[PDB]
Amino acid sequence: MVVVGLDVGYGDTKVIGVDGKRIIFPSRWAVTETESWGIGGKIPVLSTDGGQTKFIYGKYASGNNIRVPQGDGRLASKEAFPLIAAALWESGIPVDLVIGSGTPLGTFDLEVKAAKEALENKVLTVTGPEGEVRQFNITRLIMRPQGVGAALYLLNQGIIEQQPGYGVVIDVGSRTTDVLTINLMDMEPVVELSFSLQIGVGDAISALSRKIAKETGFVVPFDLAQEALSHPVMFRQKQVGGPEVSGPILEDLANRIIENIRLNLRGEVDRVTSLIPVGGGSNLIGDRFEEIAPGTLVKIKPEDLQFANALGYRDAAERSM
Repeated sequence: MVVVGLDVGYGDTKVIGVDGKRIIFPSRWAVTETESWGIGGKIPVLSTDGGQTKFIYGKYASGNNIRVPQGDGRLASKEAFPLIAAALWESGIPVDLVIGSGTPLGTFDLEVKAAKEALENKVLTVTGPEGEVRQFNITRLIMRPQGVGAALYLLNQGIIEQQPGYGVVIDVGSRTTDVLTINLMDMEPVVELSFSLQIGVGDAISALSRKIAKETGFVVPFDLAQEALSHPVMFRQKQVGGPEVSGPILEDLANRIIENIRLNLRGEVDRVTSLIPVGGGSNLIGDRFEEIAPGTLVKIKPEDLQFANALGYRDAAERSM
């Protein structure tokens, strides 16, 4: 059997293919009425209904009937389905499949139930570049709560260890920060100490954009404002942003997440033995979180930040065989 990892974020879609191959693309798609099947290796055009409709996904999906997931791990949504298909296309494998995936703890059982009805024992038939048809018979979906995936990956890599005490996975996304407190005894979530905060990197990016527009007269594209968090960039022949101006914004972002986690954990913070910053937002502010519990910061490679959940979803799926 082929085991794949899948994590359909509202921001990015991550897949770990049969050989461990890591693919990441923006979680967006748009209908195209093209007669073509796009360009293999550059801008694939796919169909899940044999060419009744077609779509482009990822980097090159733009325009203004762009479609995005309305939240993380909504595998049964109609917004996710094209991204699942693109993920399977990108993995490069009628093939029998077990998918390991996940979704936030908050709506775990509902989303799991829905994801199973939408995907389990279904055949996805995807057409792509040169009219090639690939068939994927999803025989089993195995699901873990978001954050648990990351903690399992780190356990399997020897980076953390089962013991008494709590690990706190802080997943800084673009619009949310998903905080998963896991019991290291049994790798099970502590529901009362896990929560989603409605703040993320996007808040900093939007604060920087607003501040640029306010002072300069015109509007940065989102992609450029994100870049401008980490270095100065040019728009309309003006130098704008970089750390001198993005620093206090990023600092406010870290401070608010830290304050909100302190509030939620209260005295249970004394039980924390590992703090585990993941997600793309952790690349910029992740080290600040050590001040929640000094000496507990876990060192995660930058290139694992966005895939740690998917890797662990894949691991969990392999162990159910």
